[PDB]
Amino acid sequence: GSSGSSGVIGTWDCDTCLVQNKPEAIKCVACETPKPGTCVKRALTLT
Ligand SMILES: [Zn+2]
Repeated sequence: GSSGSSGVIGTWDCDTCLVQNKPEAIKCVACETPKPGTCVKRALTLT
């Protein structure tokens, strides 16, 4: 919400290789790095 919002888009931009990966892939394809954020935001109630 405020103080920095999380990309509300689908695909996520990697940090190591900085490659474009689908929101379905749990990990990257180039560097094969595990997506950050252990907890799933979904947990909370949608708008
Ligand atoms: Zn990567």
